Amino acid sequence: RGQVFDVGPRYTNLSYIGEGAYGMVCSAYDNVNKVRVAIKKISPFEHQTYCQRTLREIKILLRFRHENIIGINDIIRAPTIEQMKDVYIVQDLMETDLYKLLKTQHLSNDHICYFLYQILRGLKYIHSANVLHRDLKPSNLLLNTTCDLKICDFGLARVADPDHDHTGFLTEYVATRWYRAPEIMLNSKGYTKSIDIWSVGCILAEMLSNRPIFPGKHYLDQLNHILGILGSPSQEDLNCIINLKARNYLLSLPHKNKVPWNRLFPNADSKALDLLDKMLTFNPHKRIEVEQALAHPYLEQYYDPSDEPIAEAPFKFDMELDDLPKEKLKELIFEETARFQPG
Ligand SMILES: O=c1ccoc2cc(O)cc(O)c12
Repeated sequence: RGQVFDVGPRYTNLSYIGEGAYGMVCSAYDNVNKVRVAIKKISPFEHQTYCQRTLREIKILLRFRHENIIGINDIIRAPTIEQMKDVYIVQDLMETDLYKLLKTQHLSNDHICYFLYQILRGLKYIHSANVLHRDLKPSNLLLNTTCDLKICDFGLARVADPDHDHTGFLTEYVATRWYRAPEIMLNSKGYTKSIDIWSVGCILAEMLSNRPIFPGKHYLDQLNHILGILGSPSQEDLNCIINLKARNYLLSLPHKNKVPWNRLFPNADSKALDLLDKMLTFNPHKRIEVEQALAHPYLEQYYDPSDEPIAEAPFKFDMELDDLPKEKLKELIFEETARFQPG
């Protein structure tokens, strides 16, 4: 989605950055703030899925205000719904992301520590709003040249719903395979906060070695990669999987002993590995919570709960947007973007 790039007179001296899952991304000079910013041209109005994700992201990002979550500084669009055919989203310029950094750069322990702190600080706010991100991974963590980290891509986000999380074995799932918690493949729809903690643990492992820890090649391969490192689940953890197809799949597998974290990550700080172990815990009920992770000894130099804000306005709104005709989705996008119009 990119050809014309008409961002009015405020933004000039445009440079192409790339394509995304919505359209085209450029940098531009903000003649009001006198800084270079990122601008995304979104052309979603042809497909239900793009419109749903666009509405979801705009609604969430306009409600959230946090240093470790990307914000929206401005939205440019036509003054009427009839003329609205693109939407331009203006954001702070972030020169890289963790995916790109990990392909070429070794991270010092101090950087791993700082990045993890920022991820968890942002996630604390998201979770305090009763929101689940559900697609945390290196490419959804933006960084600027001073190492400020901001979480992005709320296209798969949902309101937490633990009472309706249960599903059968092998239920289809959308979020990126390598960062899926084991329970997704067994009995979970990904409607609890523990699914995001698993993804952070995978990101931590990837920061330690520059390689994905569980690079499954297919849906069930993801689970087998996890079990190849964690070892076979204990009787106690298996008794928490009540659905027979999932239980009996696990019981059919050969016994595997746990691979020690220090053999996988021989150069890692021992406190980092202790926290990694608690994030990559098989049983989601025993898995560490975001605030316990912030309080872990590994992060003691940064931990400051009074400087780790929570949301004022937790979500009870609709982020499913599934039973809405495209006409109403377009109208809702128009209404959500109205605050940036001169009027
Ligand atoms: O460079 C970027 C590439 C894609 O997504 C972004 C999102 C932002 O909010 C800020 C950015 O600079 C980028």
